[PDB]
Amino acid sequence: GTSCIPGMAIPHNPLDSCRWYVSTRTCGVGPRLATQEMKARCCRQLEAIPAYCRCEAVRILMDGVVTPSGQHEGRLLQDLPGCPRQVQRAFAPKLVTEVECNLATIHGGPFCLSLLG
Repeated sequence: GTSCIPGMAIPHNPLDSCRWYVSTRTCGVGPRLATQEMKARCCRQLEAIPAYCRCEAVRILMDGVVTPSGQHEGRLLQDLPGCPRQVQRAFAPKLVTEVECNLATIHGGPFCLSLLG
């Protein structure tokens, strides 16, 4: 509804596909899939989500959240060999920028103001 909460407004474990893409584009660390195929999927998920939830969905990817059912989901941006989470955290909020997914948000444009990174 008017609430960006994991359930409907925001899927369960949002932008899961953005976890492996944020590590490759951020630190150069590649898992198994090619950056473009990774970036296509990732951005596909951020699009599905409505304008006003996008920035929140990204924050959840980085830092996390507790579902109203007491269960927690998020904070996928965890350290990796050669890819500290602070590098990932720094890039993540850019997933909505023009150079990147170029998607409007709560603020009204392809940029997140209230996101840590």
